[PDB]
Amino acid sequence: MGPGFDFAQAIMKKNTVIARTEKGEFTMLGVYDRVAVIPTHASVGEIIYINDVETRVLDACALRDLTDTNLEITIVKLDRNQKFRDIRHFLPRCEDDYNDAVLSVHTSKFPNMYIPVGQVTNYGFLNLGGTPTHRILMYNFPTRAGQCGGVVTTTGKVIGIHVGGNGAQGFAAMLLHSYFTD
Repeated sequence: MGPGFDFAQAIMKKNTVIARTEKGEFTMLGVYDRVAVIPTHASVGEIIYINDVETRVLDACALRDLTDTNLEITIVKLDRNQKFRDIRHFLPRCEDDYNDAVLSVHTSKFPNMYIPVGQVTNYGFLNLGGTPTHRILMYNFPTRAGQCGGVVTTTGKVIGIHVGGNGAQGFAAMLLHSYFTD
């Protein structure tokens, strides 16, 4: 509808795949080469389905900060025959608050979904399904099951991936440029 949805559409059309694990279907952001992200609660194994293609997982790393606290972000390298468009120049370098964010999801269940979630708070600490988690973004939209892995953008920046909610609020793990230096 506006420049917010335009930026979000540009990311979804070129930089997402449908990831399937034994824990279900997830929106999965491709960042560069064969490197993508997914919520840690997807429990990525040795094999994953990517757009329904059986894919060997070359590497998978569950990120924690230097306080040894969960970040809820898994970085996956896929044995895929095609590279992603490099979108690392769209990642923020520092933790921050934002205005006018969109949350975008693409699964079997929720194809081409875009939600204007509005203002995003640098929330910080969250007890997420009982796990102490850091670097959480918070937005006041009643997000639901099927949206985890959903991409959070502002015009010009990819800022996080949806990892849960409490029925009033939704929660995203921050993406930072320093996660994807090669």
